[PDB]
Amino acid sequence: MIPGGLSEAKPATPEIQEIVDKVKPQLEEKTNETYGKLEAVQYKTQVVAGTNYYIKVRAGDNKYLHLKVFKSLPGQNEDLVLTGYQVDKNKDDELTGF
Repeated sequence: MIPGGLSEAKPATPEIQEIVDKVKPQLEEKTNETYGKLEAVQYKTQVVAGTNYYIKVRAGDNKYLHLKVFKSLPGQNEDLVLTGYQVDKNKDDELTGF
């Protein structure tokens, strides 16, 4: 019940994956897997009241991180928010829909 924001979401963007090389400069080259799972995993986009963002970051087939970028602004305009955020180490691991 917690996929990578399927439906509206892409496979690690050139932007989202940059987040994996910024705050995750270890989780991005740690798993050092022999595939393409060393970067962002995907980012789904859905409004809410500012524009919610589901940044599921990829850390390899064994490690995996996650985030939810949110530009909070439900009319009252109160800075942003990030109900999502996680490191890796088979912790935030979780099946995905896309």
